[PDB]
Amino acid sequence: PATYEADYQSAQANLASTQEQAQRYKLLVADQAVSKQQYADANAAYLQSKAAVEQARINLRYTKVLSPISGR
Amino acid sequence: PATYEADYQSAQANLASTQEQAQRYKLLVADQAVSKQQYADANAAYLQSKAAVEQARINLRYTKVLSPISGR
Repeated sequence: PATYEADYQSAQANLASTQEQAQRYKLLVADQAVSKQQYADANAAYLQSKAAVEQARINLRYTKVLSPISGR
Repeated sequence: PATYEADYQSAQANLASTQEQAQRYKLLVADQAVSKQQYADANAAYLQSKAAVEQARINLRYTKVLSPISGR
């Protein structure tokens, strides 16, 4: 898992970033401080990130092959 | 007064502009959405304009030489 682990954290880094970006453009909407059409692209990236992380997470997990049943 | 009148209106135009700029940046520095150094500059210009306008107004007014006393 050297890599899957790398990607998974490389991702989370990203999400943590875009997620802040979004949340900020949000509160800053009710001030024109952030247009409605921008808090769109920002929330766009945020959703993509959130998706990448879930995929990375999924792959990393498959890295540890588990046994489906109890037996021999 | 062709010119004094021109300058005065040339000024007022300016003030109306910078004034808006200021009033706006104010509510935007109140959201960290704008540098603190910037809003300062904006209110700087606004003040300069307001000053310019007053001087223009004064000069225009002197364009009409009135009589100080009643007499002959």
